[PDB]
Amino acid sequence: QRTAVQGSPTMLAAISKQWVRGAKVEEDRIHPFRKYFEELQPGDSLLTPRRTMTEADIVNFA
Amino acid sequence: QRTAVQGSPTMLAAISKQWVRGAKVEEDRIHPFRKYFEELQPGDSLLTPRRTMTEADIVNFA
Repeated sequence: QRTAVQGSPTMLAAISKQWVRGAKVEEDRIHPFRKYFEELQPGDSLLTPRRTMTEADIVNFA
Repeated sequence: QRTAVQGSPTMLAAISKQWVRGAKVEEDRIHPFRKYFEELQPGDSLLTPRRTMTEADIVNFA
């Protein structure tokens, strides 16, 4: 049976067992790529540091 | 008073309250540069990943 489910992204992520855009994440202090499959959970999230784009980057990449 | 202290590097590190070459270290799963001063301890240690040197690296650095 096909069923449309409306709600907040967090509820939809819980219902789906998959993370969706806008849903609550959980940050760990351990980088996610160091976790094994069984330790990973949908929504485990990492905010990386920043990189400022320069004209040098355009020239070097081209 | 000046005193020579002989022993294993681990003992000397304990006596000194400073890490010395050859002494026991301790690893954390948290990068040491993320710790504040009070959380840091002499001997907190990090093994980094590897980088293979190539001829390209010599040319680029020169």
